[PDB]
Amino acid sequence: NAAAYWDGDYYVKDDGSKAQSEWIFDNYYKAWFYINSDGRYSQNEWHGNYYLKSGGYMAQNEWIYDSNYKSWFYLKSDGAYAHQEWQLIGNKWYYFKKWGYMAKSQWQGSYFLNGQGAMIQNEWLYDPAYSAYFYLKSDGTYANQEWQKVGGKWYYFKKWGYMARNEWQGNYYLTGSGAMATDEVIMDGARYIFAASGELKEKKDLNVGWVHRDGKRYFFNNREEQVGTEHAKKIIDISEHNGRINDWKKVIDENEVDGVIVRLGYSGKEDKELAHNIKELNRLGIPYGVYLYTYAENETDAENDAKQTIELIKKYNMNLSYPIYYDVENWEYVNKSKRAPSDTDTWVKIINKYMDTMKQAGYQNVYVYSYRSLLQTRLKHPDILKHVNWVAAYTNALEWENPYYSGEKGWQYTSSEYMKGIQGRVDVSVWY
Ligand SMILES: C[N+](C)(C)CCO
Ligand SMILES: C[N+](C)(C)CCO
Ligand SMILES: C[N+](C)(C)CCO
Ligand SMILES: C[N+](C)(C)CCO
Ligand SMILES: C[N+](C)(C)CCO
Ligand SMILES: C[N+](C)(C)CCO
Ligand SMILES: C[N+](C)(C)CCO
Repeated sequence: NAAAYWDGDYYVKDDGSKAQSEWIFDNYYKAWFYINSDGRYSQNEWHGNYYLKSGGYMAQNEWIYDSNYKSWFYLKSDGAYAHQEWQLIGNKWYYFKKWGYMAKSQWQGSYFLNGQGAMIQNEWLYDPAYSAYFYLKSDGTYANQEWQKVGGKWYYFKKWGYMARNEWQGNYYLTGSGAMATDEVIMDGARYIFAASGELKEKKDLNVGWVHRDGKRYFFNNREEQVGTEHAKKIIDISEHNGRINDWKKVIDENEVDGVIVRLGYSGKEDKELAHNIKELNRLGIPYGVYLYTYAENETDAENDAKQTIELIKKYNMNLSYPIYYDVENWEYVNKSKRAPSDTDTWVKIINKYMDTMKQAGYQNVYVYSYRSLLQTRLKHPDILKHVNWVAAYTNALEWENPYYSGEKGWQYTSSEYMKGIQGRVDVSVWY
Protein backbone atom coordinates (compact mmCIF):
# COMPACT_ATOMS: atom_id res chain seq x y z
CA ASN A 1 0.00 0.00 0.00
CA ALA A 2 2.92 2.31 0.85
CA ALA A 3 6.05 0.51 1.99
CA ALA A 4 9.86 0.64 1.81
CA TYR A 5 10.26 4.26 0.66
CA TRP A 6 11.80 7.63 1.53
CA ASP A 7 9.48 10.45 2.49
CA GLY A 8 12.02 13.28 2.58
CA ASP A 9 14.21 12.73 5.63
CA TYR A 10 11.79 10.03 6.88
CA TYR A 11 11.68 6.34 5.93
CA VAL A 12 8.60 4.09 5.67
CA LYS A 13 9.33 0.47 6.64
CA ASP A 14 8.37 -2.93 5.14
CA ASP A 15 5.03 -2.91 6.97
CA GLY A 16 3.93 0.73 6.60
CA SER A 17 5.23 2.39 9.73
CA LYS A 18 7.89 5.07 10.10
CA ALA A 19 11.37 3.90 10.99
CA GLN A 20 12.73 5.15 14.30
CA SER A 21 16.09 4.67 16.00
CA GLU A 22 17.01 1.77 13.71
CA TRP A 23 19.14 0.57 10.82
CA ILE A 24 17.44 0.05 7.45
CA PHE A 25 18.91 -1.34 4.25
CA ASP A 26 17.84 0.36 1.04
CA ASN A 27 17.98 -2.05 -1.89
CA TYR A 28 17.94 0.75 -4.49
CA TYR A 29 21.07 2.39 -3.04
CA LYS A 30 22.49 -0.92 -1.72
CA ALA A 31 23.34 0.93 1.51
CA TRP A 32 22.61 1.08 5.23
CA PHE A 33 21.05 4.12 6.84
CA TYR A 34 20.52 4.85 10.52
CA ILE A 35 17.18 6.47 11.26
CA ASN A 36 17.35 8.64 14.37
CA SER A 37 14.80 9.01 17.21
CA ASP A 38 13.37 12.04 15.36
CA GLY A 39 12.49 9.67 12.48
CA ARG A 40 15.06 11.32 10.16
CA TYR A 41 18.11 9.69 8.59
CA SER A 42 21.42 10.46 10.32
CA GLN A 43 24.15 12.09 8.24
CA ASN A 44 27.61 13.58 8.78
CA GLU A 45 27.76 11.85 12.16
CA TRP A 46 28.66 8.68 14.05
CA HIS A 47 26.27 6.11 15.46
CA GLY A 48 28.26 3.76 17.70
CA ASN A 49 30.91 2.04 15.60
CA TYR A 50 29.50 3.33 12.27
CA TYR A 51 29.64 6.58 10.34
CA LEU A 52 26.79 8.03 8.27
CA LYS A 53 28.02 10.20 5.45
CA SER A 54 26.33 13.14 3.71
CA GLY A 55 22.98 11.90 2.36
CA GLY A 56 22.88 9.23 5.08
CA TYR A 57 24.92 6.43 3.45
CA MET A 58 26.86 4.31 5.95
CA ALA A 59 30.57 4.36 5.16
CA GLN A 60 32.07 0.93 4.29
CA ASN A 61 35.61 -0.02 3.19
CA GLU A 62 36.61 3.66 3.07
CA TRP A 63 38.34 6.61 4.70
CA ILE A 64 36.37 9.34 6.44
CA TYR A 65 37.80 12.60 7.73
CA ASP A 66 35.99 13.95 10.81
CA SER A 67 36.40 17.71 11.31
CA ASN A 68 35.19 17.50 14.93
CA TYR A 69 38.11 15.20 15.81
CA LYS A 70 40.45 16.62 13.15
CA SER A 71 41.20 13.02 12.28
CA TRP A 72 40.99 10.40 9.57
CA PHE A 73 39.08 7.23 10.35
CA TYR A 74 38.79 3.98 8.38
CA LEU A 75 35.53 2.05 8.10
CA LYS A 76 35.85 -1.69 7.61
CA SER A 77 33.85 -4.19 5.50
CA ASP A 78 30.97 -4.29 7.99
CA GLY A 79 31.04 -0.48 8.51
CA ALA A 80 32.74 -0.70 11.94
CA TYR A 81 35.60 1.74 12.45
CA ALA A 82 39.15 0.37 12.66
CA HIS A 83 40.61 0.66 16.14
CA GLN A 84 43.64 -0.57 18.10
CA GLU A 85 44.80 -2.45 15.00
CA TRP A 86 46.72 -2.47 11.74
CA GLN A 87 45.01 -2.32 8.35
CA LEU A 88 46.40 -2.74 4.84
CA ILE A 89 44.59 -0.19 2.70
CA GLY A 90 45.53 0.64 -0.90
CA ASN A 91 48.71 -1.45 -0.49
CA LYS A 92 49.91 0.53 2.55
CA TRP A 93 49.90 -0.23 6.28
CA TYR A 94 47.97 2.00 8.68
CA TYR A 95 47.55 1.90 12.43
CA PHE A 96 44.42 3.07 14.29
CA LYS A 97 44.51 4.01 17.93
CA LYS A 98 41.82 3.75 20.61
CA TRP A 99 38.56 5.37 19.40
CA GLY A 100 39.71 4.92 15.79
CA TYR A 101 42.11 7.83 15.38
CA MET A 102 44.58 7.08 12.58
CA ALA A 103 48.14 7.18 13.91
CA LYS A 104 50.39 9.68 12.11
CA SER A 105 53.89 11.16 12.63
CA GLN A 106 54.51 8.74 15.51
CA TRP A 107 55.77 5.29 16.49
CA GLN A 108 53.62 2.24 16.97
CA GLY A 109 56.08 -0.18 18.57
CA SER A 110 58.85 -0.87 16.05
CA TYR A 111 57.06 0.93 13.19
CA PHE A 112 56.72 4.61 12.35
CA LEU A 113 53.70 6.19 10.67
CA ASN A 114 54.33 9.23 8.44
CA GLY A 115 52.21 12.44 8.24
CA GLN A 116 49.73 10.72 5.93
CA GLY A 117 49.50 7.78 8.39
CA ALA A 118 51.44 5.34 6.20
CA MET A 119 54.00 2.95 7.69
CA ILE A 120 57.51 4.03 6.60
CA GLN A 121 59.64 1.53 4.63
CA ASN A 122 63.27 1.88 3.52
CA GLU A 123 63.59 5.38 4.98
CA TRP A 124 65.72 7.37 7.40
CA LEU A 125 64.02 8.95 10.39
CA TYR A 126 65.46 11.47 12.81
CA ASP A 127 63.44 11.52 16.01
CA PRO A 128 64.05 14.54 18.29
CA ALA A 129 62.37 12.68 21.19
CA TYR A 130 65.13 10.05 21.08
CA SER A 131 67.50 12.61 19.52
CA ALA A 132 69.00 10.13 17.06
CA TYR A 133 68.69 8.58 13.61
CA PHE A 134 66.73 5.45 12.84
CA TYR A 135 66.28 3.48 9.64
CA LEU A 136 62.99 1.77 8.90
CA LYS A 137 63.61 -1.44 6.98
CA SER A 138 61.72 -3.06 4.09
CA ASP A 139 59.38 -4.78 6.57
CA GLY A 140 58.78 -1.41 8.29
CA THR A 141 60.64 -2.37 11.48
CA TYR A 142 63.50 -0.17 12.68
CA ALA A 143 66.96 -1.62 12.01
CA ASN A 144 68.46 -2.88 15.27
CA GLN A 145 71.58 -4.73 16.42
CA GLU A 146 72.54 -5.17 12.76
CA TRP A 147 74.34 -3.72 9.76
CA GLN A 148 72.45 -2.04 6.92
CA LYS A 149 73.69 -0.98 3.52
CA VAL A 150 71.88 2.27 2.67
CA GLY A 151 72.67 4.46 -0.37
CA GLY A 152 75.86 2.48 -1.07
CA LYS A 153 77.23 2.94 2.46
CA TRP A 154 77.15 0.71 5.53
CA TYR A 155 75.65 1.71 8.87
CA TYR A 156 75.37 -0.03 12.19
CA PHE A 157 72.21 0.11 14.27
CA LYS A 158 72.46 -0.60 17.96
CA LYS A 159 69.92 -1.83 20.49
CA TRP A 160 66.74 0.30 20.26
CA GLY A 161 67.62 1.19 16.66
CA TYR A 162 70.17 3.97 17.30
CA MET A 163 72.49 4.68 14.40
CA ALA A 164 76.05 4.17 15.64
CA ARG A 165 78.29 7.22 14.99
CA ASN A 166 81.81 8.17 16.14
CA GLU A 167 82.14 4.65 17.64
CA TRP A 168 83.50 1.13 17.04
CA GLN A 169 81.52 -1.98 16.15
CA GLY A 170 83.89 -4.96 16.14
CA ASN A 171 86.64 -4.31 13.58
CA TYR A 172 84.65 -1.44 12.00
CA TYR A 173 84.44 2.25 12.90
CA LEU A 174 81.29 4.28 12.30
CA THR A 175 82.22 7.87 11.46
CA GLY A 176 80.46 11.12 12.47
CA SER A 177 77.96 10.67 9.64
CA GLY A 178 77.36 7.10 10.86
CA ALA A 179 78.87 5.63 7.69
CA MET A 180 81.54 2.93 8.04
CA ALA A 181 85.14 4.19 7.71
CA THR A 182 86.79 2.88 4.53
CA ASP A 183 90.18 4.65 4.51
CA GLU A 184 91.85 6.50 7.41
CA VAL A 185 90.69 8.01 10.72
CA ILE A 186 92.80 10.06 13.15
CA MET A 187 91.45 10.04 16.73
CA ASP A 188 92.43 9.35 20.38
CA GLY A 189 96.02 10.32 19.51
CA ALA A 190 96.21 7.59 16.86
CA ARG A 191 95.97 7.06 13.12
CA TYR A 192 93.69 4.23 11.98
CA ILE A 193 93.93 2.56 8.58
CA PHE A 194 90.89 0.67 7.25
CA ALA A 195 90.57 -1.62 4.25
CA ALA A 196 88.16 -0.40 1.52
CA SER A 197 85.68 -2.98 2.86
CA GLY A 198 85.88 -1.34 6.32
CA GLU A 199 87.90 -3.61 8.62
CA LEU A 200 90.75 -2.06 10.62
CA LYS A 201 94.15 -2.85 9.06
CA GLU A 202 96.57 -0.87 11.23
CA LYS A 203 96.83 1.48 14.21
CA LYS A 204 99.68 3.97 14.64
CA ASP A 205 100.10 6.07 17.82
CA LEU A 206 100.60 9.77 17.11
CA ASN A 207 101.35 12.92 19.10
CA VAL A 208 99.29 15.65 17.44
CA GLY A 209 97.24 18.77 18.34
CA TRP A 210 98.62 21.05 21.05
CA VAL A 211 101.96 19.53 22.04
CA HIS A 212 104.15 20.70 24.92
CA ARG A 213 107.86 20.34 24.11
CA ASP A 214 110.23 21.23 26.98
CA GLY A 215 108.74 24.58 28.04
CA LYS A 216 107.41 25.36 24.54
CA ARG A 217 104.02 24.76 22.85
CA TYR A 218 103.05 24.13 19.22
CA PHE A 219 99.99 23.03 17.27
CA PHE A 220 100.34 20.02 14.98
CA ASN A 221 97.54 19.17 12.54
CA ASN A 222 96.56 15.51 11.91
CA ARG A 223 99.21 15.08 9.22
CA GLU A 224 101.86 15.56 11.96
CA GLU A 225 102.90 18.98 10.76
CA GLN A 226 103.29 22.29 12.58
CA VAL A 227 100.76 25.09 12.15
CA GLY A 228 102.22 28.49 12.99
CA THR A 229 105.12 28.88 15.43
CA GLU A 230 105.73 28.41 19.18
CA HIS A 231 103.58 31.53 19.57
CA ALA A 232 100.52 29.86 18.03
CA LYS A 233 97.39 30.78 20.03
CA LYS A 234 94.48 28.61 21.15
CA ILE A 235 91.15 30.41 20.56
CA ILE A 236 87.76 29.02 21.48
CA ASP A 237 84.43 30.38 20.43
CA ILE A 238 81.56 30.35 22.88
CA SER A 239 77.75 30.77 22.67
CA GLU A 240 74.62 30.05 24.71
CA HIS A 241 74.90 26.55 23.21
CA ASN A 242 77.83 25.92 25.58
CA GLY A 243 75.46 26.69 28.47
CA ARG A 244 76.48 29.01 31.29
CA ILE A 245 80.19 29.19 32.07
CA ASN A 246 80.57 29.66 35.83
CA ASP A 247 84.35 29.48 36.18
CA TRP A 248 86.02 31.33 33.30
CA LYS A 249 89.42 31.58 35.03
CA LYS A 250 89.39 27.77 35.36
CA VAL A 251 88.59 27.46 31.63
CA ILE A 252 91.41 29.80 30.57
CA ASP A 253 94.23 28.43 32.75
CA GLU A 254 93.46 24.70 32.67
CA ASN A 255 93.03 24.60 28.88
CA GLU A 256 95.67 27.23 28.14
CA VAL A 257 93.22 29.43 26.23
CA ASP A 258 94.73 32.64 24.78
CA GLY A 259 91.44 34.26 23.76
CA VAL A 260 87.72 33.78 23.14
CA ILE A 261 85.35 34.60 20.29
CA VAL A 262 81.94 35.22 21.90
CA ARG A 263 78.61 34.91 20.07
CA LEU A 264 76.55 38.11 20.05
CA GLY A 265 73.64 36.04 18.75
CA TYR A 266 72.21 35.94 15.23
CA SER A 267 70.34 38.42 13.00
CA GLY A 268 67.70 40.02 15.24
CA LYS A 269 68.29 37.96 18.38
CA GLU A 270 70.86 38.35 21.19
CA ASP A 271 72.73 35.29 22.53
CA LYS A 272 71.35 34.32 25.97
CA GLU A 273 74.84 34.11 27.56
CA LEU A 274 76.31 37.25 25.97
CA ALA A 275 75.77 39.49 29.03
CA HIS A 276 77.38 37.03 31.47
CA ASN A 277 80.21 36.11 29.10
CA ILE A 278 81.20 39.74 28.40
CA LYS A 279 80.92 40.65 32.10
CA GLU A 280 83.26 37.82 33.15
CA LEU A 281 85.82 38.23 30.36
CA ASN A 282 85.95 41.99 31.09
CA ARG A 283 86.46 41.47 34.83
CA LEU A 284 89.18 38.84 34.32
CA GLY A 285 90.85 40.65 31.41
CA ILE A 286 90.63 37.72 28.97
CA PRO A 287 91.26 38.80 25.35
CA TYR A 288 88.15 38.34 23.20
CA GLY A 289 86.44 39.21 19.94
CA VAL A 290 82.86 38.53 18.86
CA TYR A 291 80.71 37.14 16.07
CA LEU A 292 77.22 37.54 14.62
CA TYR A 293 75.59 34.64 12.78
CA THR A 294 73.95 36.24 9.74
CA TYR A 295 70.50 35.50 8.32
CA ALA A 296 70.92 38.34 5.80
CA GLU A 297 69.30 38.18 2.38
CA ASN A 298 70.07 41.68 1.07
CA GLU A 299 71.75 45.02 1.89
CA THR A 300 68.90 46.08 4.21
CA ASP A 301 69.60 42.97 6.31
CA ALA A 302 73.35 43.58 6.22
CA GLU A 303 72.83 47.12 7.55
CA ASN A 304 70.52 45.81 10.30
CA ASP A 305 73.19 43.26 11.31
CA ALA A 306 75.82 45.99 11.71
CA LYS A 307 73.40 48.25 13.59
CA GLN A 308 72.63 45.35 15.96
CA THR A 309 76.36 44.60 16.35
CA ILE A 310 77.16 48.26 17.23
CA GLU A 311 74.30 48.43 19.79
CA LEU A 312 75.54 45.27 21.56
CA ILE A 313 79.17 46.46 21.73
CA LYS A 314 78.27 49.75 23.48
CA LYS A 315 75.55 48.09 25.56
CA TYR A 316 77.95 45.59 27.18
CA ASN A 317 81.04 47.82 27.21
CA MET A 318 82.92 45.36 25.03
CA ASN A 319 86.68 45.57 24.98
CA LEU A 320 87.69 43.85 21.75
CA SER A 321 91.20 42.41 21.42
CA TYR A 322 90.15 40.12 18.56
CA PRO A 323 87.98 41.13 15.57
CA ILE A 324 84.25 41.47 15.12
CA TYR A 325 83.26 38.50 12.95
CA TYR A 326 80.57 38.28 10.34
CA ASP A 327 79.69 34.58 10.52
CA VAL A 328 78.66 33.72 6.91
CA GLU A 329 77.14 30.27 6.28
CA ASN A 330 74.54 28.51 4.12
CA TRP A 331 71.70 29.59 6.40
CA GLU A 332 68.13 28.29 6.39
CA TYR A 333 65.20 29.03 8.74
CA VAL A 334 64.00 26.17 10.97
CA ASN A 335 60.57 26.15 9.28
CA LYS A 336 62.54 26.20 5.98
CA SER A 337 60.56 29.17 4.55
CA LYS A 338 63.77 31.04 3.65
CA ARG A 339 67.39 30.13 2.87
CA ALA A 340 70.60 31.96 1.88
CA PRO A 341 71.14 33.42 -1.60
CA SER A 342 73.20 31.07 -3.78
CA ASP A 343 74.87 33.65 -6.05
CA THR A 344 78.30 35.19 -5.37
CA ASP A 345 77.17 38.73 -6.33
CA THR A 346 74.43 38.99 -3.66
CA TRP A 347 76.90 38.03 -0.91
CA VAL A 348 79.50 40.47 -2.23
CA LYS A 349 76.80 43.12 -1.72
CA ILE A 350 75.70 41.85 1.72
CA ILE A 351 79.25 41.49 3.12
CA ASN A 352 80.34 44.83 1.58
CA LYS A 353 77.32 46.56 3.15
CA TYR A 354 77.95 45.11 6.64
CA MET A 355 81.66 46.09 6.43
CA ASP A 356 80.90 49.61 5.15
CA THR A 357 78.34 50.29 7.93
CA MET A 358 80.77 49.00 10.61
CA LYS A 359 83.55 51.12 9.08
CA GLN A 360 81.53 54.37 9.08
CA ALA A 361 80.55 53.68 12.72
CA GLY A 362 84.26 53.58 13.64
CA TYR A 363 84.88 49.80 13.63
CA GLN A 364 87.58 48.62 11.22
CA ASN A 365 88.73 45.42 12.95
CA VAL A 366 85.88 43.56 11.25
CA TYR A 367 86.30 40.30 9.32
CA VAL A 368 84.38 37.40 7.77
CA TYR A 369 84.23 33.87 9.12
CA SER A 370 83.10 30.90 7.04
CA TYR A 371 83.91 27.25 6.27
CA ARG A 372 86.27 26.07 3.51
CA SER A 373 83.80 24.61 0.98
CA LEU A 374 81.80 27.87 0.91
CA LEU A 375 84.95 30.01 0.51
CA GLN A 376 85.78 27.75 -2.46
CA THR A 377 82.33 28.17 -4.06
CA ARG A 378 79.69 30.90 -3.52
CA LEU A 379 82.11 33.14 -1.59
CA LYS A 380 85.18 32.90 -3.86
CA HIS A 381 85.47 36.59 -4.72
CA PRO A 382 88.33 39.06 -4.08
CA ASP A 383 86.01 41.56 -2.31
CA ILE A 384 84.79 38.95 0.17
CA LEU A 385 88.01 36.92 0.54
CA LYS A 386 89.89 40.12 1.49
CA HIS A 387 87.81 40.10 4.71
CA VAL A 388 88.44 36.42 5.54
CA ASN A 389 90.95 35.58 8.29
CA TRP A 390 89.03 32.93 10.22
CA VAL A 391 88.26 29.67 8.37
CA ALA A 392 86.55 26.48 9.56
CA ALA A 393 87.67 23.11 8.23
CA TYR A 394 87.25 20.13 10.55
CA THR A 395 89.87 18.26 8.55
CA ASN A 396 93.40 16.84 8.82
CA ALA A 397 94.85 20.08 7.43
CA LEU A 398 93.28 23.38 6.31
CA GLU A 399 94.67 23.08 2.75
CA TRP A 400 93.17 26.37 1.57
CA GLU A 401 95.00 29.50 0.42
CA ASN A 402 93.77 33.11 0.40
CA PRO A 403 95.69 35.49 -1.92
CA TYR A 404 93.44 38.39 -0.89
CA TYR A 405 94.36 38.36 2.82
CA SER A 406 97.79 38.63 4.44
CA GLY A 407 98.65 38.48 8.16
CA GLU A 408 97.41 36.89 11.38
CA LYS A 409 94.64 34.32 10.84
CA GLY A 410 92.70 31.52 12.54
CA TRP A 411 91.79 27.97 11.58
CA GLN A 412 88.80 26.44 13.35
CA TYR A 413 89.90 22.80 13.17
CA THR A 414 87.30 21.22 15.50
CA SER A 415 83.78 21.46 16.94
CA SER A 416 84.20 18.48 19.26
CA GLU A 417 86.95 19.26 21.77
CA TYR A 418 86.31 18.71 25.47
CA MET A 419 87.63 21.26 27.96
CA LYS A 420 88.00 21.51 31.76
CA GLY A 421 85.35 23.87 33.09
CA ILE A 422 82.98 23.48 30.13
CA GLN A 423 80.18 20.96 29.55
CA GLY A 424 79.94 19.36 26.10
CA ARG A 425 81.93 19.90 22.90
CA VAL A 426 83.83 23.17 22.28
CA ASP A 427 84.90 24.90 19.05
CA VAL A 428 88.67 25.45 19.03
CA SER A 429 90.92 27.34 16.61
CA VAL A 430 94.65 27.88 16.15
CA TRP A 431 95.69 31.52 15.54
CA TYR A 432 98.94 31.99 13.60
C1 LIG B 1 18.25 9.10 1.97
N1 LIG B 1 18.59 9.75 0.69
C2 LIG B 1 19.18 11.07 0.97
C3 LIG B 1 19.59 8.93 0.01
C4 LIG B 1 17.41 9.90 -0.20
C5 LIG B 1 16.08 10.06 0.54
O1 LIG B 1 15.82 11.41 0.95
C1 LIG C 1 23.48 -2.68 10.59
N1 LIG C 1 24.91 -2.61 10.92
C2 LIG C 1 25.39 -1.25 10.65
C3 LIG C 1 25.09 -2.86 12.35
C4 LIG C 1 25.66 -3.64 10.18
C5 LIG C 1 26.43 -3.11 8.97
O1 LIG C 1 26.31 -4.04 7.88
C1 LIG D 1 52.54 -3.76 10.49
N1 LIG D 1 52.40 -5.22 10.41
C2 LIG D 1 50.99 -5.61 10.20
C3 LIG D 1 53.19 -5.67 9.25
C4 LIG D 1 52.90 -5.89 11.64
C5 LIG D 1 52.36 -5.28 12.94
O1 LIG D 1 52.07 -6.32 13.88
C1 LIG E 1 34.98 6.69 16.01
N1 LIG E 1 34.69 7.47 17.21
C2 LIG E 1 35.22 6.73 18.36
C3 LIG E 1 35.39 8.75 17.09
C4 LIG E 1 33.23 7.73 17.34
C5 LIG E 1 32.49 6.63 18.12
O1 LIG E 1 31.08 6.76 17.94
C1 LIG F 1 43.38 9.06 3.57
N1 LIG F 1 44.74 9.09 4.16
C2 LIG F 1 45.47 10.30 3.73
C3 LIG F 1 44.59 9.14 5.61
C4 LIG F 1 45.50 7.86 3.84
C5 LIG F 1 45.16 7.29 2.47
O1 LIG F 1 45.76 8.12 1.47
C1 LIG G 1 63.28 3.10 18.03
N1 LIG G 1 62.86 3.28 19.43
C2 LIG G 1 62.89 1.97 20.09
C3 LIG G 1 63.81 4.17 20.12
C4 LIG G 1 61.53 3.94 19.39
C5 LIG G 1 60.34 3.14 19.89
O1 LIG G 1 59.96 2.10 18.98
C1 LIG H 1 72.73 8.71 7.77
N1 LIG H 1 72.50 10.14 7.55
C2 LIG H 1 73.49 10.65 6.58
C3 LIG H 1 71.15 10.33 6.98
C4 LIG H 1 72.58 10.82 8.87
C5 LIG H 1 73.91 11.52 9.13
O1 LIG H 1 73.97 11.95 10.50
